[PDB]
Amino acid sequence: TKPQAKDLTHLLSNESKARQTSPLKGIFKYYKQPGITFLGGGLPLSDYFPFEKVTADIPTPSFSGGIGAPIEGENKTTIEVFKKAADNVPDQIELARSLQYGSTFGLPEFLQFIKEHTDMVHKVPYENWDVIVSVGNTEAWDSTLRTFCSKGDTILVEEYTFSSALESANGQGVNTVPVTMDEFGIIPEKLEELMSRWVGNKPKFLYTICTGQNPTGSSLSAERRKQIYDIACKYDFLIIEDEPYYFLQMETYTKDKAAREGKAVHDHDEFLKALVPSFISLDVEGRVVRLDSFSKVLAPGLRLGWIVGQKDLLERYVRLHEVSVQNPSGFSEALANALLRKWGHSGYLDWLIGLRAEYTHKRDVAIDALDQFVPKEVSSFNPPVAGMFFTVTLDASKHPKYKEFLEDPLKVEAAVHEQAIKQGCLLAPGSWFKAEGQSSPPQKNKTHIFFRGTYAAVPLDQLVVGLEKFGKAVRAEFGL
Amino acid sequence: KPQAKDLTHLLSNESKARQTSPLKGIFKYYKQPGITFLGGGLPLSDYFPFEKVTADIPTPSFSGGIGAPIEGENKTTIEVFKKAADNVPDQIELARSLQYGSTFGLPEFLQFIKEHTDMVHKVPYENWDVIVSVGNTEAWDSTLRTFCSKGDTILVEEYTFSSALESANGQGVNTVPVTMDEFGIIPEKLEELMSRWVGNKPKFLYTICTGQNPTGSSLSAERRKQIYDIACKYDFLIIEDEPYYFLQMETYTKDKAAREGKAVHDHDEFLKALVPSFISLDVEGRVVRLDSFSKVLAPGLRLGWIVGQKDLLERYVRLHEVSVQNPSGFSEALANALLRKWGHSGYLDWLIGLRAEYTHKRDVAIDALDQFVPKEVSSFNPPVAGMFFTVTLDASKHPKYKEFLEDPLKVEAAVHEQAIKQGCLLAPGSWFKAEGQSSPPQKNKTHIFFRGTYAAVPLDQLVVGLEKFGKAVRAEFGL
Ligand SMILES: Cc1ncc(COP(=O)(O)O)c(CN[C@@H](Cc2ccccc2)C(=O)O)c1O
Ligand SMILES: Cc1ncc(COP(=O)(O)O)c(CN[C@@H](Cc2ccccc2)C(=O)O)c1O
Ligand SMILES: [Cl-]
Ligand SMILES: [Cl-]
Ligand SMILES: [Cl-]
Ligand SMILES: [Cl-]
Repeated sequence: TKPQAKDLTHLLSNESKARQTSPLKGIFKYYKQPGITFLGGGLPLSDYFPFEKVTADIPTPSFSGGIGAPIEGENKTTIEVFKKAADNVPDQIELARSLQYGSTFGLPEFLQFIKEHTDMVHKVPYENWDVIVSVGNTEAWDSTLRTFCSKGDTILVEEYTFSSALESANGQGVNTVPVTMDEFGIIPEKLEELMSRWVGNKPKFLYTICTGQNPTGSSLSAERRKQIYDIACKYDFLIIEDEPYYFLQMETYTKDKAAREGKAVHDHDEFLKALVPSFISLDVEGRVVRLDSFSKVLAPGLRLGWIVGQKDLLERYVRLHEVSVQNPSGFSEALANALLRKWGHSGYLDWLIGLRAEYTHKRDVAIDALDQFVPKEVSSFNPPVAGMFFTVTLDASKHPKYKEFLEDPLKVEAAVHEQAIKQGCLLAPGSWFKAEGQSSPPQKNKTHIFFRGTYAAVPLDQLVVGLEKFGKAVRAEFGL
Repeated sequence: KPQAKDLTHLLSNESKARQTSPLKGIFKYYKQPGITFLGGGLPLSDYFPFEKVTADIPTPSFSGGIGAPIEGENKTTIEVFKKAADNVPDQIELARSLQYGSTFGLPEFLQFIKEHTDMVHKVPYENWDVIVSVGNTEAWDSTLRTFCSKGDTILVEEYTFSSALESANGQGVNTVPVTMDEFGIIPEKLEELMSRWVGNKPKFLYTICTGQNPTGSSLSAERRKQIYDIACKYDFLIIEDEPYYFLQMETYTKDKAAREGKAVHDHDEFLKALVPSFISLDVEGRVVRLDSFSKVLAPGLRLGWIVGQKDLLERYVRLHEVSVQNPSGFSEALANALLRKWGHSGYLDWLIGLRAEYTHKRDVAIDALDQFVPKEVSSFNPPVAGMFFTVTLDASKHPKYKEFLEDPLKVEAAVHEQAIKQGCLLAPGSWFKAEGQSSPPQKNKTHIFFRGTYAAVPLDQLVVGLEKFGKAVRAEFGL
């Protein structure tokens, strides 16, 4: 048995602490009892639900054909969720129950699978941890800001990060103070330094996309995670790890093409050992909240994820969920439960190992094309170890119009972006992801630009075409 | 038809400041031939592990009743394949329904639901639209976030839905109660409250106007007209939270033999019988309607929609993009398939079946209140819509009224405890009371009630429960 998490209820917003259960909780205990005719509720009867069953056709472990193989023949199984429990295989969420209102924590069969998944991978190192359902990391992030932040509070964000996360914070009047990165992500020394001289109320938390970081394609090393966790403990702020790309971890990139087949993980044990430690895995104090999603693993349209953290903080999310999103789609949760239990933990691991193999190959093709096509006199690139994104860094100070552009790297970025489009390829300008913010009160007191690309969006031949056109655009702009 | 009023001045400063993604600057290139688009984050439909989803649904015109077993001639299989080429027309193929998409909603679903909205409500200004929600719970949270800043005031029914007040409380939005009688908001007292209003006007009125939770009241056409006039006069919005709209029923009669003759049979009779919505009256575009499938299909869809003027709906979409993102593509693709397989004609058949089922449940409940509750100390308004009935009691006739210091809440508590002892549980009316004051505040009762539902238990158990409730009132009042 592990220690208890620290009491962090002092990091909740005043508004989150004041949230209450329904005044009709005070009759729920009679909802079970026979002898009592319960007329005090509002539940419709499952008798009219016009869904006798739902089915899906899904692929079959171990996905020996690759996870993208046609779903047919031996690679097709039909899962069925009937309305009535008696008509179902074991451990299903029958539609009479999954299509009824229920507990906002989530349906028990789904929570059990996703909790086992979480513990097998992350070995959460305090006793009083839990999982609750979300309708994806988008909602879970909105709900995080509502649970831990009042208007005028500060959070720390990666100095280049996800535009939607900043928009969500902006909408709630929460200041996003940027944390300095290098090509490998957050620099722990500058985060420590920032905190050591912090003026005014401390930030409530750090928001990190620590695996396959959007837009940098960086992943924090186990060593940087340890140091950042120590800073969160020393200055007493939470870490919110928004981790939709956790299972897009890949084999380390090598230029030696011949070495690549040999590098693949060979079984479930090698796979689990290869995964970078999560902040939850490090979280002896219970100050980590993890946002997990099926979006990049199964499909975005599930609108289903979960949140990992200490019981007493997750309870405040459940109160908010009751009067905001209520619960995920019963169809998504019943079908996800059916797929995961049909595959089993073994099959889901096979799926995640297939996902690793496919992304590893996409990344090798992307970075081989960067190495080949992009002029090195004015460019650099960090091969990603995780995620769907790659970046190309350019020394804007080498652009032959840099003086004529008033030494403004963003005018070089705009020129390269326009030239790329003229050459027939589009990447996302890095400056579009820049986070800006000041604490209240504010704290006291660059020639390189980059572009974000994805290797997950298009067929791999069109990827190579694209990046050749991007190399040309950089050669045209820099006169090479 | 005319343009709606410009009501952008009623948006919260926070809502007005919301922006689109900086990555809209490149979406136009996303389709274009000749551009290799690497600027996005869309994972690949090739890997979505769902080749097909199907559902077994009942078959119009639901002649055996909407709860008839879904088997034989009363079983249709709808199928949504991953690939468009594999589907019947007008489906949302899983390659698209399980992909990120417009937060407005998937086009085939929006088209059906907009057709339905106009067919029933005949929206009387040009620039109206519909957007998707994940139910009226979310749409209400989003309404507060779109039209209210902390310390703003909204008007609510004196007795209303606990989750709606909890949502407003979490946002620091004051809920000022509007006086009701057994038929709902009393317009004359709302006009008076507004005529005397000091300080910033309330942003809107929140009304569960059909099958009101918990009163079981439904505003008459006449009251809706009077309330609409007040909303236009003082320039506030009306938010009609209307999950129970299609639980409208035939008017109650004691005369069992009269019931079948006055029941709607036909589509034309059905559309004529429905109470006008506030959107049907909304010549100015100051109404937002929260619509849901929860009480019509099933709560677990987590799918509804919002009706209102385009420029206000665009602000809900900005919010939705960074809050719920979109409904489940399974929910949206399956609802689109069911609704299009039934068609508008089958959907009306379904809503006419729902009307008949609820009409009968209400008839059984009200016949049992009439039979078993002592008339000496009680009254009841038979609902014309919704899932709730109420029993009103004169607490001042309780033999312990003096012993209770003339506190009706002590009579309520005693009747509640006695009901539980006799084996029947209803919800005390006082639990639904709304309290609030504006900033600054506006300048400066013997009846109690209980909420029951006739929609939760089999009708034989309902009559069991109400006879026990009758015994409980008889014991407490000494009759
Ligand atoms: C950092 C980060 N957090 C969350 C998500 C989305 O998670 P979900 O809600 O699906 O569980 C992402 C994914 N980024 C996508 C999302 C998107 C939004 C609108 C249109 C297309 C795609 C992106 O924009 O790159 C994420 O990066
Ligand atoms: C006035 C009102 N508005 C919304 C809803 C729910 O709409 P949805 O989000 O399903 O579209 C209701 C219905 N109320 C239920 C909700 C519930 C909460 C907790 C546990 C069970 C059910 C009720 O309790 O009565 C509504 O009345
Ligand atoms: Cl890295
Ligand atoms: Cl930059
Ligand atoms: Cl009424
Ligand atoms: Cl009362």
